[PDB]
Amino acid sequence: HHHHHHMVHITLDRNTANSWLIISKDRRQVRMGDTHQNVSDNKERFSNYPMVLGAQRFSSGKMYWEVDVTQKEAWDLGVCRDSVQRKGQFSLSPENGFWTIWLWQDSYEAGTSPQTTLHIQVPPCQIGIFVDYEAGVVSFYNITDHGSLIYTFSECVFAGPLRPFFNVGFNYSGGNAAPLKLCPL
Ligand SMILES: CNC(=O)c1ccc(S(N)(=O)=O)cc1
Repeated sequence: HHHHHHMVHITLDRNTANSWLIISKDRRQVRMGDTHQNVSDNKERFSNYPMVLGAQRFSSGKMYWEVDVTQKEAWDLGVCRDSVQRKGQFSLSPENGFWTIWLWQDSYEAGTSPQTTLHIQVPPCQIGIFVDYEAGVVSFYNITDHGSLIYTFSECVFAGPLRPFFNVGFNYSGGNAAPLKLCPL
């Protein structure tokens, strides 16, 4: 892919974070804390899952960013509507306003309804995410494997402004404490 030149500087929005997340000073890294993090509750925070949004909102154009997932066992990445549900249980699907992939139990899957099996030969340490708003496309690239395509959502019905979306995952196993990091341009 030649999407690198639509690179955007993404930062995390503290106010949307689950109350157990720890966002770095530079707002470029997030990890699961071992407790509640001593913040007030608000209507933006994801309550049920270790999720956070980017601060940036996109309503046009082409955008590209990269995320480091080194040594994590579980995570979700992609984009979502600004108006997605924050409280209670929900599935990651385009019907609910999410365009995402994930790692879970040693398999990679795209967040379609129902979920789609991904075929990745080289486990990624960094993921590239490309959004073309006008085309209705969200694509995922394996930066560890020379940028190889992972998955393309096409004919997307965004139906609103988009935000970068992150889930660091739970750490029941003790093997999933590592952060998500936004990689430098
Ligand atoms: C409301 N959150 C929880 O009940 C919760 C919070 C943290 C964990 S972990 N991943 O073991 O650190 C599990 C569950």
